[PDB]
Amino acid sequence: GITGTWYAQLGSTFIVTAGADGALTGTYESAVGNAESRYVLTGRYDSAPATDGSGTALGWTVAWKNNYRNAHSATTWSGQYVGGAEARINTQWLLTSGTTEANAWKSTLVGHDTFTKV
Amino acid sequence: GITGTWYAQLGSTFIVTAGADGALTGTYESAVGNAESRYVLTGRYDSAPATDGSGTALGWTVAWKNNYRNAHSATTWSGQYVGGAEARINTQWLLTSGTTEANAWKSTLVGHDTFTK
Amino acid sequence: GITGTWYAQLGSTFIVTAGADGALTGTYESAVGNAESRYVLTGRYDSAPATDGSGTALGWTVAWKNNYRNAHSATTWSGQYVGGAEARINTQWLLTSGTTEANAWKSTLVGHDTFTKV
Amino acid sequence: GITGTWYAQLGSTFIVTAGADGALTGTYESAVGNAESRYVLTGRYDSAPATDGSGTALGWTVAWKNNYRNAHSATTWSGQYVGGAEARINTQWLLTSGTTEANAWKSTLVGHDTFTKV
Ligand SMILES: O=C(O)CCCC[C@@H]1SC[C@@H]2NC(=O)N[C@@H]21
Ligand SMILES: O=C(O)CCCC[C@@H]1SC[C@@H]2NC(=O)N[C@@H]21
Ligand SMILES: O=C(O)CCCC[C@@H]1SC[C@@H]2NC(=O)N[C@@H]21
Ligand SMILES: O=C(O)CCCC[C@@H]1SC[C@@H]2NC(=O)N[C@@H]21
Repeated sequence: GITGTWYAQLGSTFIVTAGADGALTGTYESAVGNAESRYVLTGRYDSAPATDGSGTALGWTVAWKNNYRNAHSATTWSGQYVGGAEARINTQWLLTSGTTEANAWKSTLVGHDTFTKV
Repeated sequence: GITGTWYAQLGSTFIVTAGADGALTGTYESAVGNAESRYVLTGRYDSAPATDGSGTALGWTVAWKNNYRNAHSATTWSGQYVGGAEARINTQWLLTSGTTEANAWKSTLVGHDTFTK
Repeated sequence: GITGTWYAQLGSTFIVTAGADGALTGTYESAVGNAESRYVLTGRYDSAPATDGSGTALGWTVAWKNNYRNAHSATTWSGQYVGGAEARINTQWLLTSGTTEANAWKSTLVGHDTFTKV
Repeated sequence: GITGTWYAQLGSTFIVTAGADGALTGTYESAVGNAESRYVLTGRYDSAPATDGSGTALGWTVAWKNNYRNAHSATTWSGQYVGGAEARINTQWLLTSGTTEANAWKSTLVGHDTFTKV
């Protein structure tokens, strides 16, 4: 049920495909930040989830470079898929920008995105 | 200078190839936790980093499921590559385990790994 | 604006007094984890926020030790107060448990809590 | 012990006092960022740690307003005190800046500071 087009609360668009090999592949389009149009994404999910009610662990990465623009940053979303009526992906994320060593302390933003298909 | 074998301070070994597209492909062997043997990794990196002296931003993910076991969890490392004599990959990570939604508040461990050649 | 009772989506209850000086004092009661009854909180807030409509920065810490129970752990919430329609305090938090050195890699949980007056 | 003068890897000076009541009080002086001189800090720590070799959980907060300037931001450090050998304090921290609603996704930085007495 992961495979599909999802939207973040931010309004960003997350198009993903979950392979039977546990792969995640698609594109990301951010509603905010130093970004434009779509960015490639790759990640991994648990292809054989617990059957107890547990969500499905997954993660994916976006390097914020594409054909038009390079923010010299990468975001990784770590989280889980939750099934049901209104399936959601609840994540937390780390957005690291390349920095000088002096500035590494402020290299990384953290936050949380929730994704629905609506 | 990212492609090859990297070693975290925990003892873990990260084996990776960086493709010109911006792909990261490889395998991770954890020294800790619910883990055994090698695990597939996939991620992205900035193929065209800045020149002012900035590291190369990258991130990758491991779903802790392989031939030998399934821990029902995944880790994303987000951070940057810093070249030079003692190159490093300096990361922060998020490890999300699948939980009931009642337990989702404690789903996610945060930490940091420094990798070296 | 900050002084008073606030409620976590989780169910937890947070009572604070914001000192003119920038002090945060009060109690926290968790709806989850190794916790029982109320715990002391202390923290700091920006007592001179900007006037552009920007939220008010603040933070607080709870060590999960009280007269009843001790989890050997601590949580810090970092975030901002937003006033208006429905005032809110939006946060992210870090919960660190005491661990041996060999288990330090798994010492800390990360999440987010949004608080409201109702 | 936790009381004393601590130095982060960053060069920052952490001057803290751990009370009997489990309070953390003192001043923080960052070597980096939109800050100068000393800022009040306040926090909590576990006054009754385990005795299995487990570290000591604690955390504190700094609002980055003082008499010289106001960054409209606050950091919280969450971590644990590790005694014996080169005693040290290992933390992760969250730095939230007051922002509009639109800009809240980039309001929070995250990192890790290790403190030693050297
Ligand atoms: O500004 C950059 O460095 C690149 C744009 C990053 C946008 C971030 S990634 C986390 C969050 N979720 C989104 O959909 N957008 C923001
Ligand atoms: O326990 C699990 O759920 C799977 C193995 C977890 C290993 C973690 S990922 C973060 C940290 N860095 C490592 O090299 N290993 C641990
Ligand atoms: O289990 C412990 O060690 C104590 C944890 C207390 C509850 C946590 S703190 C972060 C989150 N927000 C809450 O209101 N409760 C949980
Ligand atoms: O820039 C600001 O908003 C205030 C300065 C913040 C300095 C940060 S707090 C985390 C890190 N550790 C330090 O000692 N300094 C930086």
